[PDB]
Formats: sequence, structure tokens, C-alpha cells
Amino acid sequence: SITDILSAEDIAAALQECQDPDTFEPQKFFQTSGLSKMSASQVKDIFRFIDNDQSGYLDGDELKYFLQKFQSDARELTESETKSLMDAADNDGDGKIGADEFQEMVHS
Repeated sequence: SITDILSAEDIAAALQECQDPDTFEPQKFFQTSGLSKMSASQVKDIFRFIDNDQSGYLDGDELKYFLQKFQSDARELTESETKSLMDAADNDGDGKIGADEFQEMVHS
């Protein structure tokens, strides 16, 4: 979902740095460790971190399930955590985070 092409250690720190239900559990994981200096392609694999697609794209509602996808026992990114994901790409006019949208953030 990310380890395809990324620094494994930096991931933990990247994630574990400020992680919490309101700081940036996914974005930090990606950015600090991986996204910071990665091409668009690998982002495809990274993108897989959050939701897979569900119906063509990921959305603020579903974003909480990203953990419930594999861990099927997540906390549901609380009210705040999904903000991270929401703010991850299509936040200003779609509230959805798709691979393309996600790629846009790193490319931004």
C-alpha cells in the first residue's frame, strides 16, 4: 500500500511523529517518508494506503473505512482524522480522494 516504493523506517517516524485522530495519520506517513520525493507512478501504490476505490473514488464518508478495509476494526478516523484524508486531495470541491486526486497533492 506504500512500501512498494518508500523508506520503511521514515514511514514509522513519518507516521508516528505527530500521528493522532486530527493531525495527519496518512498524509504524514506518505509525505514525510515517501511522498516528499517520489514520482507520480509510485503514488498509485501509495494511494492504496487509504481506501481502494469503493465506487470509483474515496470520500470523506468512506475515508474512515480505509483502516477497516484491511484491519476491519478501525476507529473510523473519528471526526478529525478523515480531515487529513479529506484535505489529502479533493477537499475544496469534491471531498473525495482518488489516486489521480491523491497524485495531484504530491504533485502540487
